[PDB]
Amino acid sequence: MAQYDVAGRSAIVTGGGSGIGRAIALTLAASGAAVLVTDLNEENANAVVAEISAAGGTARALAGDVTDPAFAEASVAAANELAPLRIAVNNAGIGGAAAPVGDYPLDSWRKVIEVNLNAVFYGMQAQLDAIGANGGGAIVNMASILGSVGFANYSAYVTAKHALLGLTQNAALEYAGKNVRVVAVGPGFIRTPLVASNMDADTLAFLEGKHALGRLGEPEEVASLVAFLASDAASFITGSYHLVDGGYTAQ
Amino acid sequence: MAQYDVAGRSAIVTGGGSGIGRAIALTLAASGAAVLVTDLNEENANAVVAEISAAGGTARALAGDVTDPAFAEASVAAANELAPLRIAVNNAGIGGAAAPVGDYPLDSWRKVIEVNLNAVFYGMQAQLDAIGANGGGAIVNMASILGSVGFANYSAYVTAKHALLGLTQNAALEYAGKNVRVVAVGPGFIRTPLVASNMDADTLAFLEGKHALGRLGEPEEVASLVAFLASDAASFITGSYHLVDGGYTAQ
Amino acid sequence: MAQYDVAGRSAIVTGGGSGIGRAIALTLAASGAAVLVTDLNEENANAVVAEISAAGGTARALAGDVTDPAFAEASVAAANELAPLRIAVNNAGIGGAAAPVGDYPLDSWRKVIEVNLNAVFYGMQAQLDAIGANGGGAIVNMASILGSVGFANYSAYVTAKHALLGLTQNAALEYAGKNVRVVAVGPGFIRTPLVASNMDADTLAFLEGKHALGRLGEPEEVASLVAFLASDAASFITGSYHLVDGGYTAQ
Amino acid sequence: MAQYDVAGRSAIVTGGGSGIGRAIALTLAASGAAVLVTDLNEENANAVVAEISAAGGTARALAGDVTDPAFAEASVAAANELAPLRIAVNNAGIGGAAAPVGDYPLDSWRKVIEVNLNAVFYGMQAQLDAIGANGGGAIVNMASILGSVGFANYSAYVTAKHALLGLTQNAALEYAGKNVRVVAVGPGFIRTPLVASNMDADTLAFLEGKHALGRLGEPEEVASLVAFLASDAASFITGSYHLVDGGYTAQ
Ligand SMILES: [Mg+2]
Ligand SMILES: [Mg+2]
Ligand SMILES: [Mg+2]
Ligand SMILES: [Mg+2]
Ligand SMILES: [Mg+2]
Ligand SMILES: [Mg+2]
Ligand SMILES: [Mg+2]
Ligand SMILES: [Mg+2]
Ligand SMILES: [Mg+2]
Ligand SMILES: [Mg+2]
Repeated sequence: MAQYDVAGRSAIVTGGGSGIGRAIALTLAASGAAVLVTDLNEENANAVVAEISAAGGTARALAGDVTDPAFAEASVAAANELAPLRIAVNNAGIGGAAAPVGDYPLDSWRKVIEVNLNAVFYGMQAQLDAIGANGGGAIVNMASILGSVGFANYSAYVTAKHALLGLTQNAALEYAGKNVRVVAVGPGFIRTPLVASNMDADTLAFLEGKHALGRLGEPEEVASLVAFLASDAASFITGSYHLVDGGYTAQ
Repeated sequence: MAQYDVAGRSAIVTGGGSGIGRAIALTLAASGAAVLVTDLNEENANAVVAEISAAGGTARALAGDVTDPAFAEASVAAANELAPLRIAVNNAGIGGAAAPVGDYPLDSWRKVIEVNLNAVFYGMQAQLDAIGANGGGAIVNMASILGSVGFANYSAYVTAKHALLGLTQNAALEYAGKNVRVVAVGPGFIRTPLVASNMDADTLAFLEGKHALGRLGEPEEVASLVAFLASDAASFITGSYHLVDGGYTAQ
Repeated sequence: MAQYDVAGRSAIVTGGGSGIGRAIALTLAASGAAVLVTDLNEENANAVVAEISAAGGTARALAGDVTDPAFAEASVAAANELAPLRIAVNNAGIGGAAAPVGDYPLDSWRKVIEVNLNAVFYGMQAQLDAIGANGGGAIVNMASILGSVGFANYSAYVTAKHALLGLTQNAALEYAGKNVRVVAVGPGFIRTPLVASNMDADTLAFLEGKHALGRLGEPEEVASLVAFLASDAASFITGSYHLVDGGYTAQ
Repeated sequence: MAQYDVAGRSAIVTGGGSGIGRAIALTLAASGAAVLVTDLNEENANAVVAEISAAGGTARALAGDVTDPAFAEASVAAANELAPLRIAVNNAGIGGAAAPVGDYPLDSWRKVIEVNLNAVFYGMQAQLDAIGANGGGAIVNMASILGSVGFANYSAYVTAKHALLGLTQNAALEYAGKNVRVVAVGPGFIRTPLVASNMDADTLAFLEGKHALGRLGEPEEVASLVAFLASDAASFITGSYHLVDGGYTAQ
């Protein structure tokens, strides 16, 4: 029955070709937003767009690299051709190398910062004024539970996700006058294709034990919160961080 | 267009006869939940129930005092007669006397703790097992931005609202195994009947200036978040505190 | 070598007859504060005062019950007879019954709220103006890591400790103009006499595993932070919550 | 009277030639740590070292650029020649351009991230194992109140300071086994040489009004907390963020 007040506008979803991004794109499009699915992986972005269109929705794909500042602008222009851009979801991300801080490779550190932080910033530089010019709207940045707590051996990821909370607060303060809301979502561990394809059973049980609900989350359980926060029903929600974590951070 | 996945169940809304509670009740009932509106003020609870019924929804009123532990049980029993209780919103609250900590009257301190904290606890003692017995669901506790920051001269209120975050975390951890989610919502300052009836213009401008959006929130902007968190779409959200504050706490 | 800038004044330490309170009292007195040790247990308060005096320090005991608002005033008067009261540490507390929220006995809930929250408030009502009248100073409220996260079956304790963060924020805002700083300390699990006397080995290993340092904290490791925050070196620290938790809340 | 348990070891203080860094260096050296003052400005680093030596302390200067990963290693080697490195304070930082997110120059964004975040990481890569090899110790990262709240037009700074909280949490979790504590300090606005030399009176009054104490902080009020957290008295404090903000974040 869930329906989101997101129609009459376009939405960018970065990393939209799989997992959480796919779920976000499907959920927004099923409630009437015209979705621009961007992803580095063209096959995946095209597949999600085909699912949306087959279900009666409106979407277009644009394959490219969010670490190129020009791609952020190309994404905004493409979305505006569908309908006025009023939602952007900065979701693309990478996990990085597993290594303690002292041993973390410099190129992996810089790569994780570049994708998980700087590409969000590049996206927002294109998105903020564009959404303001369309009467306001919402930017949802995909942080993590690791935007507020740590997790050994993934310091670059944790650091970048913490950084996003501040970028979110600042843009919220600066663009409130144009009615551009900016929020961050913090998922716990989610069962996506990487998890069910590569995670060993001992690892899974260990992670499940850290969530009070005793399971990993599902992509659709993140997408619902994103779609809500992107919608007109969330019109007084800005600057804030919203956990969807099964109780992970409550202990 | 917003619709919440809350049908096929009953919902208790305490303090449901006016303001935020009224909006919560209307929003839940418009998406199909059978709502038990409780309030100390019988006229107000009956009026909201009449609005719900006139709009095609299902509701019943129960007037009484949430500081009586027996009223929490009477509320659960009455809701279960409508449909299985799977949502409870502990929203009733009072502001207390305006006085600094050192001068706060003992009877006003105790009264604010009793209504804003202990009555939530009494409600949860009835609600948690009852919702567990109906296959799980959600309890939404109405904290405030004053559950995480202070506000001079309202220490009893601030203290009680901070307390609710811990009660929420603990019940979330303890009842996750029964799939009873427990969350807290933190509204900024909201334009309800008390605000538009008694607040002077200088006070209003001062409070508006503390929210990045430059206005107070509206009751429906709180109710939407509550209804979302109470719904099946929020199935991985538990233990957490969710601000609807116009940017108040982002600076 | 640690020395705290706390001389030329008196300090109240509630619950000062054992464990963390004892360590706080000893540390403050060793740096020259005149300490009023209060405790419900007269034997214990007298023993700590004797230790202080034997080590060359200045202290007096007052046995009584912090849940009596008059005892807060008697404590302030007794401290002022030693030297001007400029430090108060509200440390007395109880753990409560172990039971989930839904089963928590009403009398145990109310008792934990009364000691761990309301007695802190009663203390502050006496302390705030008195410290202001002596040129300012500091109140240190003893919260816990359970002021910011939960712990199953101890909801009354968690709730009261969360409440203290708000009471601390509010008094800090209200009494900053009189230069009365108010802060909260959040210890992780600490090895006190209750822990080494009654905690089973399996429980201990479980708790140790939740702290990154792999051990419980020691009372002197809490007392040092309290003494620092109570001192003139902490003159710009007010309103804030300071963890001494071995990394417990960083994951 | 304040004395810190920091002798018998060396300490790196980056950005140690002025302001907060100068105060940190002076305070650590006055309690017996052998301090390596690093700064991009050689004149300033030499001046602080001369002050330390004239007061009877032990210090050496090393001028260079913390954004060069090799300088982090040169700093560790130089400190170890004085005494075993067991304290590192990553304090160097820049404010960045004043501009909203959408207009922030790419080169200024990258520069602020490089100094305020990545150079802290480069420092920690040298410091963590070195301190572990000397029996453990402490790294204090200089965040801000802007590690937890925003401030319009300084998004790069806010973002980098938020990032530091996560880097701090992660290193704390990963190096706890070697007894290397890692913490973050969050000063409010502080009256340093930049403030008293360039800040206009209207700006000052505006900032003072945001702190409950009604004034900006002094460098020595930050240095005391840093020195405490760097000391053996802080042996159970790791992973955590400690505000010295005059009440700024308590509202
Ligand atoms: Mg294409
Ligand atoms: Mg190694
Ligand atoms: Mg945790
Ligand atoms: Mg009736
Ligand atoms: Mg008065
Ligand atoms: Mg604030
Ligand atoms: Mg006696
Ligand atoms: Mg039972
Ligand atoms: Mg030189
Ligand atoms: Mg412009």
